[PDB]
Amino acid sequence: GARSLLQFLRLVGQLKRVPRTGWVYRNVQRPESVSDHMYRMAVMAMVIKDDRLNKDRCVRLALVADMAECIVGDIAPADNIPKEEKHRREEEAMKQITQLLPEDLRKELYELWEEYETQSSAEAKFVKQLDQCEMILQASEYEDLEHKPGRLQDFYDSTAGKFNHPEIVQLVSELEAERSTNIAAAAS
Amino acid sequence: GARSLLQFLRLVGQLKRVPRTGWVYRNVQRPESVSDHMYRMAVMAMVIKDDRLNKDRCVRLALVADMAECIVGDIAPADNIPKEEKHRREEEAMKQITQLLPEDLRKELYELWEEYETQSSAEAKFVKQLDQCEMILQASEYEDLEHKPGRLQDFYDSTAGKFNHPEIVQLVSELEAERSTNIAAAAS
Ligand SMILES: [Mg+2]
Ligand SMILES: [Mg+2]
Ligand SMILES: [Mg+2]
Ligand SMILES: [Mg+2]
Ligand SMILES: [Mg+2]
Ligand SMILES: [Mg+2]
Ligand SMILES: [Mg+2]
Ligand SMILES: [Mg+2]
Ligand SMILES: [Mg+2]
Ligand SMILES: [Mg+2]
Repeated sequence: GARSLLQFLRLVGQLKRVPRTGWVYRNVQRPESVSDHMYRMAVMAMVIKDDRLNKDRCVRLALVADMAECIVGDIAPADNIPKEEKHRREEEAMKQITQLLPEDLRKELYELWEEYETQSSAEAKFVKQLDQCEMILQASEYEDLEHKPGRLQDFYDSTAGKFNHPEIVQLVSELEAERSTNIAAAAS
Repeated sequence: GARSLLQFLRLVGQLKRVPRTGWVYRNVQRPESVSDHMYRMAVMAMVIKDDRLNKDRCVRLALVADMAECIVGDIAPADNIPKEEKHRREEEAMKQITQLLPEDLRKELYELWEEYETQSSAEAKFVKQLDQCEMILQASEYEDLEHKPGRLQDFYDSTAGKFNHPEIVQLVSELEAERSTNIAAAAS
């Protein structure tokens, strides 16, 4: 609403200054931001084929997935925040965020978030897998940068059984194969 | 193409580690990444109304706009790279990047880039304004964080006359008004 839109964009801009917590807790130097994370998710929504999904909706879901974190921060499992409490803080943040927009936009964005957070669609479940896959890609990238192959194994373990999209699964298996030989190599 | 898609995503992931040069050259501490920049552009494509534009195309344009920088880096005017040379390096990078994708995706992304870089559509000119507006928003955000109002005036000056979209113009004028009084305030 001019002033309001500006305020909205300043809130979203805070995502640039939310470091992704899972890396912080592992002492990764200069960790990616939450917006870095969503950026690569959105691109993945563009380039990972699934001709059953509204891709346009997938992209938007990716750009809204973690948007609430501009206010709540990036909660990691090590924060031990109960599921219900995380949901509450997130809902409260999206309502602040989206009500700076006019009704049509407020509605569209709030429901975008609602769909991803509820995982109430095929698109949403796809984008969820993008999130997880982007995360383990990023873990291998930090292992490489650190020259400590295998150091971030806990991220890979955390995603056991969470991948069911055919295209994402072979991407993940390619990654893991490459990484496993990088690990066996460095052991000699 | 499994291995290729992975390679594509690793290239795009490099955008996380390209600091935006205009801030580096002004000694901004912990400057945003190029993907941070595109992230907020894409959101702006979603929330700044223009019911003459394919918004879906605008979002994608925003996500591809600076993608070539994962290879060429983020060139600033202070680098003094001739227009033609910048174009060449960019084209060469997109061709590397997009040919890791299958034909339909290679084509779609290459032409997305081609459209923004050529500014050959209304959508492209809109997204260009998003880029510039996002940039000056970010300059005010760094001025605030630094408690040095006005320090990044050169960014504002650099955008004189570049805004013609009605919604973006009042956003920009709101910003500048707010900033100008922040500046007059601090002077007392
Ligand atoms: Mg998250
Ligand atoms: Mg999170
Ligand atoms: Mg997050
Ligand atoms: Mg979280
Ligand atoms: Mg998370
Ligand atoms: Mg640029
Ligand atoms: Mg640039
Ligand atoms: Mg750039
Ligand atoms: Mg540039
Ligand atoms: Mg630039």
